[PDB]
Amino acid sequence: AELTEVRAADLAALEFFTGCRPSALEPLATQLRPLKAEPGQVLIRQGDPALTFMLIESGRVQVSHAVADGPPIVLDLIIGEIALLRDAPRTATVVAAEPVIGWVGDRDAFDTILHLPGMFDRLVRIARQRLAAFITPIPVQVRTGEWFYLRPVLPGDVERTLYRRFQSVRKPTRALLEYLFEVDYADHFVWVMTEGALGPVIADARFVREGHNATMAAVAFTVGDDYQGRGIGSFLMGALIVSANYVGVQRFNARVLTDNMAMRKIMDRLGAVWVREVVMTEVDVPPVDTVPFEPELIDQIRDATRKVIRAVSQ
Ligand SMILES: [Ca+2]
Ligand SMILES: [Ca+2]
Repeated sequence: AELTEVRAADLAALEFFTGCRPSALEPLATQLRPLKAEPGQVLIRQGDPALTFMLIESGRVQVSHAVADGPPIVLDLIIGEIALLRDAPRTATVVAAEPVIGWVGDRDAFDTILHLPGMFDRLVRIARQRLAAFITPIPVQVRTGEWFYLRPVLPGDVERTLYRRFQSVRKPTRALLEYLFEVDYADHFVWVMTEGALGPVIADARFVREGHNATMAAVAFTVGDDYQGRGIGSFLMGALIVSANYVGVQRFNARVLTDNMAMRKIMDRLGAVWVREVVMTEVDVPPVDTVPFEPELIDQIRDATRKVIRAVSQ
């Protein structure tokens, strides 16, 4: 009875929960368990089913990946939630590098957090800060001569937004799925182009698989009103082609309003025979041999592609 209330108060003292009233945390406190881990203790084990996530109050952890052809790949607030939510087995071991204090919850407790005021966006900022370490923006020069920066979308980028793959989560809520959507790279890959390495997004492009691992994918493109006709579209399409090739996608398709000529031109470059409703097309995914980028720039795009996909456990 009372110990749930000490728990709520303890939760409310996390900066993660700043601004929450303790009384609001009591049902969550019911569903969480305290974690006290010793240095060296395994928190999450590669090859386990994912049964919980952890919310860390203090102490560093270290992630490693064990393989069959050499030593474990090491690296270094929320842990284990993505495989929890996908119901995918753990692809990595997480060990305590210090004493680790925090709390353990199951998928329902994670859903409880997602539905608390302000907490969806905080959780997403946390996924975002974590993915940022796996992303190094690539300066790229478009046909105009201007320099811009290319990078995968990050969780939280507005350009992320825009029921067919997620039919593999049991008894989901919208929040669970929207959260998974923010950390999806394999079935939904989005390249983004920004002004400066840490500046605003000025265009994006995406393929969305038809369903989980489908060979066909729907593509879309967008270019800020100040950046029309600079070759930004055809460039992103280049990266988009490098990424599709890498993950298995062999065909693209596109549905467009007829007056949206700029999109249409992007597709026309690919052998688009448009068929009315307002218009649509379907085309093959040209070989990586074929993208008008130096072999060096190809490698970096594939490298960025692999990096984020692995960081998100696909
Ligand atoms: Ca970044
Ligand atoms: Ca499930």
